Amino acid sequence: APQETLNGGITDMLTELANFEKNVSQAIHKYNAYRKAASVIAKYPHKIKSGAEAKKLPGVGTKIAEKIDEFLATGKLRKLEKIRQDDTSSSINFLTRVSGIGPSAARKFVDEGIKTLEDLRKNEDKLNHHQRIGLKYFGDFEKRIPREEMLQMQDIVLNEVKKVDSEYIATVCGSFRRGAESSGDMDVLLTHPSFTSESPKLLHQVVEQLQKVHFITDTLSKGETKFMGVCQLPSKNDEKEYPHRRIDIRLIPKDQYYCGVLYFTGSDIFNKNMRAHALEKGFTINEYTIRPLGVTGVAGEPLPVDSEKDIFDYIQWKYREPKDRSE
DNA sequence: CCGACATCGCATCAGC
DNA sequence: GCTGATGCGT
DNA sequence: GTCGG
Ligand code: NA
Ligand code: NA
Ligand code: NA
Ligand code: NA
Ligand code: NA
Ligand code: NA
Repeated sequence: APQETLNGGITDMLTELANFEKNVSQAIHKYNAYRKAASVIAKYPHKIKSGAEAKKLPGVGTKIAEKIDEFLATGKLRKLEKIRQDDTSSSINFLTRVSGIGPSAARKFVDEGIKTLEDLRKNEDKLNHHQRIGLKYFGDFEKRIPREEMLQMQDIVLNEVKKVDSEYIATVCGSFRRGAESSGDMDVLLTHPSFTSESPKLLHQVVEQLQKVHFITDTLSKGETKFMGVCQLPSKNDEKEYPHRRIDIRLIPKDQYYCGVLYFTGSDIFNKNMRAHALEKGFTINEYTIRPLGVTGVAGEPLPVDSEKDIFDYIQWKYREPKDRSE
């Protein structure tokens, strides 16, 4: 992990441009183009001396190379400086930090004069359920979660799930499963022997129980297979109350469980790489299954998977411990 | 030059 | 009432 | 915005 002081000015620049493309210009692909350029440069173990040097990295093109040259020569970007001072654009960009408020809602709000969290408060009836919760926990949702709190959160989830039905299988994935010292949220993958690709209250009972012991505090969305909400650890005697945290609970069919555990454990860089390796081996891996590719390139039928190991075996790859899946 | 860039559950809008 | 499209986070 | 058919 190269020092950020190496090319941090550049990575921050690209990241900022990324947000404006996504939130203001509504160009998701340019958003990702910038992110990809920011990521490949954040990994470059050398201080970039010119745009041409960066141009050699995959993801960096002529336009970004030109912007780097300007930033290296002036310590800033004219277009960025200008958009930063634009009241409309800066307001739209900012509002998207509220969970539930995307580019469209942000633009809609700003057009009608609603530009700050204060404006949002005075106009609660103009917000949907999700957005109201995002506003209520604006601060908490941007805070990170120390691993110690994740362990405590896991303790509660695993205990309550087993209490509902000892046959449930629950796995907390995400970077937490890879040993991360902090997490941005909690992702729980749930399954049950009675639930398979071929045969609906399993998820509900679990959410209900977590609400019963006051762990889950709010609901953003809830269907038969996916729950997205808010949780909070119990407060310690006469001590500071814990921040509210984002938690997702997915119910997955037994036969697709381990592909799910693999996919949601990542990391993204690892998933991308494992998918790559899978392909050159005649296999395609998504969050649901692993399928063999046949001559023409069409994916056949899902292969039986009884664990993460099975997936690794198919692609003739040694099982990799989650801690070693940073890439 | 120009199409791909991930997919899809859930909440809610658009429209019959 | 419904189906399908869109927004959002994923 | 970048890559690549
Ligand atoms: Na390049
Ligand atoms: Na948002
Ligand atoms: Na956001
Ligand atoms: Na039991
Ligand atoms: Na999906
Ligand atoms: Na329709």
